[PDB]
Amino acid sequence: MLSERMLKALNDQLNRELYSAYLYFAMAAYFEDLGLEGFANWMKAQAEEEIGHALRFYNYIYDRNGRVELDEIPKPPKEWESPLKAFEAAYEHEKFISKSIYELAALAEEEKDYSTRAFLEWFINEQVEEEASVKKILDKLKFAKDSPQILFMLDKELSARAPKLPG
Amino acid sequence: MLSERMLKALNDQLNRELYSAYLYFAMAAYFEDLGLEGFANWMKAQAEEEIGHALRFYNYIYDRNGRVELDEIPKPPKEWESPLKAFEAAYEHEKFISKSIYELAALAEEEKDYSTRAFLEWFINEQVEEEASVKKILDKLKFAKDSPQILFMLDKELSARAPKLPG
Amino acid sequence: MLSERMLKALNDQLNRELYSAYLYFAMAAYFEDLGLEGFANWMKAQAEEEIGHALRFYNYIYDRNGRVELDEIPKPPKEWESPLKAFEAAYEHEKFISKSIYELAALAEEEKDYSTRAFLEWFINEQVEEEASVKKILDKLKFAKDSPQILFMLDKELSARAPKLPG
Amino acid sequence: MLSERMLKALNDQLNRELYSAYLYFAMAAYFEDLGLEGFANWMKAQAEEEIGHALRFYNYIYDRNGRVELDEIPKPPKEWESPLKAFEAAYEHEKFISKSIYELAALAEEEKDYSTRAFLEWFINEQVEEEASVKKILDKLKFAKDSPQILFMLDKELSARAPKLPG
Amino acid sequence: MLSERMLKALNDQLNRELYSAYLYFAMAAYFEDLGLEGFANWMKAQAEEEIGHALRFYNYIYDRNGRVELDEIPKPPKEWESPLKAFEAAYEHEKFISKSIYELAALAEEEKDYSTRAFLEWFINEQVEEEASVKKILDKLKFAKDSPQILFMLDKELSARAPKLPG
Amino acid sequence: MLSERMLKALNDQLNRELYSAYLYFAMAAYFEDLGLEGFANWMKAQAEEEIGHALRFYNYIYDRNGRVELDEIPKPPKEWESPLKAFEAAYEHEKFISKSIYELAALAEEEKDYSTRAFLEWFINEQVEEEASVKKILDKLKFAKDSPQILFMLDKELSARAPKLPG
Ligand SMILES: [Fe+3]
Ligand SMILES: [Fe+3]
Ligand SMILES: [Fe+3]
Ligand SMILES: [Fe+3]
Ligand SMILES: [Fe+3]
Ligand SMILES: [Fe+3]
Ligand SMILES: [Zn+2]
Ligand SMILES: [Zn+2]
Ligand SMILES: [Zn+2]
Ligand SMILES: [Zn+2]
Ligand SMILES: [Zn+2]
Ligand SMILES: [Zn+2]
Ligand SMILES: [Zn+2]
Ligand SMILES: [Zn+2]
Ligand SMILES: [Zn+2]
Ligand SMILES: [Zn+2]
Ligand SMILES: [Zn+2]
Ligand SMILES: [Zn+2]
Repeated sequence: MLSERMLKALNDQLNRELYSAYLYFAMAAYFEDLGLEGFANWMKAQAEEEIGHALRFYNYIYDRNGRVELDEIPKPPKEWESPLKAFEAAYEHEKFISKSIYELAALAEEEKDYSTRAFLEWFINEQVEEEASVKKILDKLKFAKDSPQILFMLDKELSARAPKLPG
Repeated sequence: MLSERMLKALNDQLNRELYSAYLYFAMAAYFEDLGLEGFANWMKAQAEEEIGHALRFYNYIYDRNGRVELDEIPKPPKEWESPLKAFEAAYEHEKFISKSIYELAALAEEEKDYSTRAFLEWFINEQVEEEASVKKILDKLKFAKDSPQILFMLDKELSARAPKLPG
Repeated sequence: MLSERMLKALNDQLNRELYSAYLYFAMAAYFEDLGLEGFANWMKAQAEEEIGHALRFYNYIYDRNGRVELDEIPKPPKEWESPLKAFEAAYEHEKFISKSIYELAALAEEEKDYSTRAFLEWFINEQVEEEASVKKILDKLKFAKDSPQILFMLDKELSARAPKLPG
Repeated sequence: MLSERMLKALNDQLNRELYSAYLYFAMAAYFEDLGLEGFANWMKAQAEEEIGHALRFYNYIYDRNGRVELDEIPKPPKEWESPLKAFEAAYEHEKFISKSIYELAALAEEEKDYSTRAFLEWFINEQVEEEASVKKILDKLKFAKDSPQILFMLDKELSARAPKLPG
Repeated sequence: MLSERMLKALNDQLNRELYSAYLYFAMAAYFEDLGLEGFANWMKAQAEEEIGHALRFYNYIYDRNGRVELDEIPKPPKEWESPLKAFEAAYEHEKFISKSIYELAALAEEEKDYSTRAFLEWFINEQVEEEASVKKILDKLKFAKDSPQILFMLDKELSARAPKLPG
Repeated sequence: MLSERMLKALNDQLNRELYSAYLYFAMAAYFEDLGLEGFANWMKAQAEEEIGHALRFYNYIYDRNGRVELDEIPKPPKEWESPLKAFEAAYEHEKFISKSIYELAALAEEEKDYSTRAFLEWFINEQVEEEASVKKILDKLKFAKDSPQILFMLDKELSARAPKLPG
């Protein structure tokens, strides 16, 4: 009841979700280097979120009697020219995630796989939130061009989102 | 501060920690496919603990004015002949991770880098617990040779260890 | 990420929701004039619900990086031959809102805009409830054809539903 | 609002759902005879759930202004070869139900009936869970093969899911 | 310990009880269609109660080390000429179950099966209540011949009895 | 108790207040697009306040045995040159609502309509407040001519005022 193609598509997205976690952990390291602790914790918190998304693929796969197969998680970028560029890369990446979700949806429909299509709805909706939440901070960063002081207030704002795990 | 050498080593161990998380996750998938849910959650909680180890390194690197750099995380193995052998693999893996920390401690000593050596004390003590805790379940698995009854009983026992993340 | 046609379809529906609100408000004034406070309050409530529905479109548009544009809200009918007929109007209107949601859904499907189709799923479900609730009352007003004592009893039953805004 | 065909199909499913209630009640009786109270209760609980599923259909039909019509509910099988074969037949049954939901979902997509399709989503997702929890127990049963000890421990484990009605 | 004939006659009644539920379920549909939610909900609660009667037999059968066997459940009528007539049908049905119970108690007496006669005492008392409670609504319904207003008010009263299951 | 003149004047102001709501809603959209979420929520809060003003007129018309008649609501402006320009437009709207109210005061005194004039005393006092609260912010925006720093700190202050209804 998972086709061979579907299963592979699902394990691929699971791998994509794990890669996103690593990308954000990477940006976390990057902002930590800048001394933007607030940004760093925001990004660690976003990594954990992505781990969560992978678990959803992981559970659905097992629920349909599939087998999960873990793949390498690529080396994420080390650096960005700026917090702005880093968020632009996050936004570009979220768009990439979405695109792959639509393709999975398109695949489920093409296979008349109602179950998988339906499981994907959650992701279609989540990605809307994901894209908006990155874009919002991205635009705020545009708005703070030659302004250290704003970057600092944004940092302080963003420190409100802390990773759950270190506890 | 940190020599260039010391920092490559810390970074490299950091990625070993991340690799273990991933290894344990793979073991989790393996047990899950076997319908051993208790084993699977124990492995996921282990996975999480490894992320915590990574983060200790991450934090120490930054305290010392260093820069985390994150490498690819190689595809773990997908499969094992048996619950027992999975745990034999885990026990070997912790043994290896303990050899890594010895190596790193020795490097610290050679460099007269007291701080890193001090930092590593925590891991020398942690690894004693890690190895011991893996050994306990391994022996129980040896004890359960050809007795599904006991395997079932062990699955339940280990279901008392849960990943904090899902909620 | 919203097509120019879609943003238009969405802004239009938003507007349609505000006009629903205004119509129900007109119906409140009608009942208020008949001294049927229970009906009048019920409509003030529905009016608020509809504003809510509009706000949902507004939020979604901004989330997908869109721009809401507000249009004129047309003058609603002042008067109805009777309670029953007013509810006959309200029902038909709900059916018109329903068909315009279905056309948006179909548009989203034509365009392969999965986000927008997933968002419309909420309104598809909502309208099922909306029609069923106007129909239930419509039907009791049929059953009270020339029997004021029942009209009086319904009015009291519907005062159960309060508009939230006055306090 | 409901095509004559859609209604026939919805009522058809409603009846499938009661038959499921009844089939699980047959199995409950079967397990009670074997002296397996845990299994038996699990099934009574499942029977209740299926009645819940029929009510989901009843309510949707009335929201949509159609008319429920009840049919005869066939005699279920009295007996199975073993706990395992009984759970295999439940698994096959759940598969047959899932296929009924899909065919219905298809019918709705063909009729451009967006309200009925949206209604059915709940069941699409529900069936995933349904098939999954039968499977999980069906494997627990395969893994018992020649072991009263384990079937006993399973019976106890399942006794934790109790039917509500008795209260 | 139960005679073949007794065992059939108990299982026979089990099936008669389940049919009751099924019949009350039809009436609930019937009322529901008419717009009378109170009467509908009353009938579902009644249906729910009849399932409890089936169960009492079921448990008694296994208590006596017998084996329940479930038979087809006939299609109930779809419609009645009026709520009163539906109530007349329910009254006539409860009168039917009672006789069934008297006949059952008689056979137990003839066969000198004290235990089953003892078990049936509960039903003899229950039917008095069953029959009385239906008659009472039946009469209130006679009292309301050509009066909608009372059908309304009655409906409201009945609504106070709610089926447990949906919760 | 109301002159055909008064009834018209009041219905007119009713309609003016409703257009006010819409004007501020439009402005909320303008700010939302700027990514100024505080400003946008403040404008929604102001929007709901205007609907309140609307209701006040409504209730009063009905207390004097009048009949409310709703008019079309004109399309408001889509945009402004700047946050400052938008508040200059807002202020200048409040002055126009003020003048409108003063004219009703005069109209009601012109025909010795004591009740309506005393009713209006609430609005004369409310408008003093409305204008001061818009002026306060308008000035604050002047004082921050070219200063994203300050425009950002302001946005944060105004976020403390939230629309009530979402809920
Ligand atoms: Fe998210
Ligand atoms: Fe440990
Ligand atoms: Fe609603
Ligand atoms: Fe379920
Ligand atoms: Fe009773
Ligand atoms: Fe004010
Ligand atoms: Zn994700
Ligand atoms: Zn994401
Ligand atoms: Zn470790
Ligand atoms: Zn370890
Ligand atoms: Zn609406
Ligand atoms: Zn509506
Ligand atoms: Zn079902
Ligand atoms: Zn089911
Ligand atoms: Zn009974
Ligand atoms: Zn009865
Ligand atoms: Zn005002
Ligand atoms: Zn104002």
